[PDB]
Amino acid sequence: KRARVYHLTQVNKRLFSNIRETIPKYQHCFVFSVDNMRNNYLKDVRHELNDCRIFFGKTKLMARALGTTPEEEQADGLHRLTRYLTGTVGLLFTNRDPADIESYFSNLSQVDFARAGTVAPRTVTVPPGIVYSTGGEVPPEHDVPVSHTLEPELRRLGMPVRMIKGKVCLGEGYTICKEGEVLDSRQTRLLKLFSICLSEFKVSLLGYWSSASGEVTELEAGKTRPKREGNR
Repeated sequence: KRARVYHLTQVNKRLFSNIRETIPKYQHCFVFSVDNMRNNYLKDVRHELNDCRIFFGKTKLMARALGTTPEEEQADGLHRLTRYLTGTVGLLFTNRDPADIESYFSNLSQVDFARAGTVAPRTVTVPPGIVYSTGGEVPPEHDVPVSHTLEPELRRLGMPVRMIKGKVCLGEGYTICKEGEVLDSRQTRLLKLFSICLSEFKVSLLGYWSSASGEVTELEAGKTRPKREGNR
């Protein structure tokens, strides 16, 4: 019979240390917030910014790596940068000019199918009459009628569509979702069926610390964002 520590020791045979190793090597550390971060997108950002180091882990861990107080900070003034570390954020260490970083992320975007829980960025309404395969997302002349395969599926999901002259038809139109509404599983299913991508990957720079000054430069997105409250 063995003590738990024996068990733990045999099993015992990362982010915090990597961040601390990285701090001395870069002119700037940015905090960024992200919408619709996906593994592939992070890999692509890392590859394109191959001269930068990007961290995206537990926020509490990243904050402690940097140091949240003047006593614990790993570089002069760095504790003030930790004030941004709330919600879905990451760190970006770089020797690039801040305008270059701003330029890169202002143009960076990609779209995906929204998942349940996401807030709809816009209202989506399928127009009356013949139902097209993207439900009006694409102009009709560029689209094709929706497959009759989907007609009972569409009805199961709440759309009052009918069969008219061999084509799926509405009859006002049908609103799948309204702007600012939280999407549920039924709605995200309907959106995916029409190939409508309501989810957009987007990075916002909140602010950055600079080694040259030991000061934090606050950017617009960082101004109205809630700040970190110390845990201890």
